[PDB]
Amino acid sequence: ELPTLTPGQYSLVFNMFSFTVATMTASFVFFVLARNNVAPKYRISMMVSALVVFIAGYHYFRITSSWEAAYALQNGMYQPTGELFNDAYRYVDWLLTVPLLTVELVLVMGLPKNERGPLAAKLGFLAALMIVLGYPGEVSENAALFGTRGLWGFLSTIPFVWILYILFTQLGDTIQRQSSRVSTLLGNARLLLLATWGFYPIAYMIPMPSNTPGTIVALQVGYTIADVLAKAGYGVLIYNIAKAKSEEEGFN
Ligand SMILES: CC1=C(/C=C/C(C)=C/C=C/C(C)=C/C=C/C=C(C)/C=C/C=C(C)/C=C/C=C(C)/C=C/[C@H](O)C(C)(C)O[C@@H]2O[C@@H](COC(=O)CCCCCCCCCCCC(C)C)[C@@H](O)[C@H](O)[C@H]2O)C(C)(C)CCC1=O
Ligand SMILES: *C/C=C(C)/C=C/C=C(C)/C=C/C1=C(C)CCCC1(C)C
Repeated sequence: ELPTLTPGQYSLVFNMFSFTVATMTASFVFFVLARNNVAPKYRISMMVSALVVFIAGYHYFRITSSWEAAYALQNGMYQPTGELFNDAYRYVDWLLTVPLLTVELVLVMGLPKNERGPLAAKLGFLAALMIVLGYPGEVSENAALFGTRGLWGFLSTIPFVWILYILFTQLGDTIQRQSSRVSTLLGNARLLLLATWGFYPIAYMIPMPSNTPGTIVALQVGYTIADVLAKAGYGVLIYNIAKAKSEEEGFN
């Protein structure tokens, strides 16, 4: 039973969702169109990045719709309509997009081709498992650290740190081995991943006021900003990495 909202709280969220649907659609066309601005060996990362924002565009379209159908303007206030606001769309969006986000980065990393598929496979499945393990905790009724939410948050953190560990301490021989420009861009993408991905378990723990206007607005706005940055913003960095590499490899 979502709380009644002021026009300002309702509109801030609604426009934020609408902006994200527009931004993901633009990113999809940009990444699709960008396919041909990079060498052939990197067009796969661009198709993966286009898939990521297409899937997020679609889910945010569902999210925007659900938000609107869940409220009605009555006397200068947005009152719950009885229709449920579905939070699952974002969770399903994470399950499908997080593995691809890791594969994208692996493909522009500059690893020898005998190391590329194994790393994409390991990181992609660790990311999927991280989301799977978070599931029981997110649908949990009790937000206790010493309870269901803390248990699954802990289990899910395992594959998460495992991924972070690999990106920050198991690849050095590769990033450092790149030109300054590329090494820099790659370092920035890894850092953007840490910062944006880091937001999610932090928001997960905050509960550890359930449904007051201020808490739903803050959470929806925070998750939406993080999703935009972790997928569209991050995709732009992946694109500039593929581009710079393509130019170095004297490609036209
Ligand atoms: C869930 C749960 C649990 C688990 C909890 C867990 C796992 C919690 C985990 C928390 C985590 C992982 C938190 C992580 C936090 C990470 C943070 C705060 C990272 C901050 C990073 C910062 C401030 C980075 C600054 C980087 C800078 C100034 C870089 C400068 C570059 O060298 C420059 C030269 C400027 O790069 C240029 O800009 C580039 C542009 O890209 C960039 O500038 C890259 C952007 C990267 C910056 C990211 C900052 C985002 C803000 C942080 C938000 C905080 C949120 C986490 C709340 C290129 O355009 C140019 O080509 C390049 O030359 C338990 C407790 C275990 C159990 C219970 C339970 O349930
Ligand atoms: C576009 C969506 C992205 C980048 C989503 C990333 C989500 C995570 C890194 C989620 C992590 C979680 C944990 C590390 C533990 C607690 C439960 C989760 C699923 C919120």
